[PDB]
Amino acid sequence: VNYQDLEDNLNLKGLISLEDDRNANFESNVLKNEKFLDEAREISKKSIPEATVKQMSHLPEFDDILTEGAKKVESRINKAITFRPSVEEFSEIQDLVKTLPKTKVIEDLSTKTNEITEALAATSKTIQRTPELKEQLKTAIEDFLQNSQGKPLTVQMIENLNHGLRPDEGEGRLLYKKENAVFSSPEAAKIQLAETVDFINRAKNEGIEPSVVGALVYQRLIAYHPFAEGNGRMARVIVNKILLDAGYPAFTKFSDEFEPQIIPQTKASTKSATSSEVVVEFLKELAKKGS
Ligand SMILES: [Zn+2]
Ligand SMILES: [Zn+2]
Repeated sequence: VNYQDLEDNLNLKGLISLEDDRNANFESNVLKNEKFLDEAREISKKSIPEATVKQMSHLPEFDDILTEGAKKVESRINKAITFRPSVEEFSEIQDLVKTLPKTKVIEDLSTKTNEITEALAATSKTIQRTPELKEQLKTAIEDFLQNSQGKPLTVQMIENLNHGLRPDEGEGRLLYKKENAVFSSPEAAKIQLAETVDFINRAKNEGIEPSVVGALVYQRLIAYHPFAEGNGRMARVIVNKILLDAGYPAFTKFSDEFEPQIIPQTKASTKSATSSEVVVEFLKELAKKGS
């Protein structure tokens, strides 16, 4: 698909270039990453005996038999999140961004903190019903906004945010998941969380339309699902920092019945939404914020 001759002010072409490069290096960075492969082998061996392991240790194919499922899963996820719109989608996105609500006020941290907190509470009845939970989530959000302002996002910031967004769990809880819709493996998720941080930062440096970046970050953070818990909470806060830094109102969630579509589903049928379709829907949902 050639985009050169399409008119573009979102720097959607830069975005597409970013994705092209990441996608082109996906095999090397993920599928052929030895930490990914060894974890995959270790995880696979858990199910198997208990007898059959040492047995098949001598089988030439074994090191691969152990990793074929995990590889397929990551390739599937990558296919779903990689941004490559049709000409019709490219243009639809162009028009849709023009219609987005955007404030002119230079909102302060307290204002941003409250907007993100309220947006989070809207996506959860438990938060709405538990004042003490809402308040401690608000604090984690404030800390995150405070520490990340005018600074490059880091994985460490996201780790601290995830931890802060889980006050409803005892301490000593797992930060990253150790095991597992179909989400990335633990290591694949860690690798690609770091890549997503890179994406967020580079997109800002290249002035790629924040609303589209937010949509893409939303989808892939949910697909990767790196943490033991609080992935939804964390993704929504990160996406909303991206949006609010650009002057957009906070995003809450997709409709009750499009949310399932944005990542690969184990279930055969189940409408699967493509990356472009997710961006289009995200932008539409966002444009309804004013109403
Ligand atoms: Zn802790
Ligand atoms: Zn605002």
